[PDB]
Amino acid sequence: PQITLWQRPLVTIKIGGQLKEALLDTGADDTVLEEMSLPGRWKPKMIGGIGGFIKVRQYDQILIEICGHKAIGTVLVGPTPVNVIGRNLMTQIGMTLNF
Amino acid sequence: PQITLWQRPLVTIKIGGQLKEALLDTGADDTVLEEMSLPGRWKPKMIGGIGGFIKVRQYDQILIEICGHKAIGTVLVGPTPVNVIGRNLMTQIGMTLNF
Ligand SMILES: CCOP(=O)(COc1ccc(C[C@H](NC(=O)O[C@H]2CO[C@H]3OCC[C@H]32)[C@H](O)CN(CC(C)C)S(=O)(=O)c2ccc(OC)cc2)cc1)OCC
Repeated sequence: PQITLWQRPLVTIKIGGQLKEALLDTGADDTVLEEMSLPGRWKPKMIGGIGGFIKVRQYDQILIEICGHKAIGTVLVGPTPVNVIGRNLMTQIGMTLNF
Repeated sequence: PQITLWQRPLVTIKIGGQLKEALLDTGADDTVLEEMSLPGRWKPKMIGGIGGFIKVRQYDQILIEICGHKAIGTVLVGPTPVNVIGRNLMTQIGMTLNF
């Protein structure tokens, strides 16, 4: 389908047995979510944007369900003010920009 | 046209008669550009980002070409890691997300 940009493109994802609302974000390289518990090992990382950098825990190979699809990608967990779905995951579900 | 998300969706914009590189950012409500000179008077605006709030200069009804399409709207100038084109301008050129 087609998602308009008149409003923030919000979606509900299923990850780690939880339902989280996030922003389909083309300006986000990776998916970044607020504090939550995830399985497996992780690596500390610093990501920057408007306002500066924040420290996050990088988890790889995380299964996430979005728009009915079951994709796999990297999830950065940290004190982000808004949950965002990055290009890392959007590519997997075949999402593109069109005009 | 269609823009995939495997790489950052960087496009050429024209503002003030100069060509610049900007990132199509669906996670951004507004358009924030790196330090530059724009005509007329500006108003103050406080915008939030992943690292916190920052003060920017707000210029309205500014002519700006994005991917060759003409738009006239609000441009915010301030400390941003990269020029970002937000939903305010992407809506003007009829851009949407699709899958
Ligand atoms: C301090 C509190 O702020 P806030 O009011 C809004 O909180 C955010 C934070 C981040 C974003 C995504 C970025 N958009 C944004 O900042 O938008 C700005 C401009 O429009 C305005 O409206 C939304 C917030 C203004 C952008 O899409 C992606 N970023 C990169 C680029 C902007 C430099 S990012 O989030 O820094 C990022 C994501 C993934 C990464 O992986 C490597 C790296 C970096 C949206 C909203 O809190 C609400 C509770």
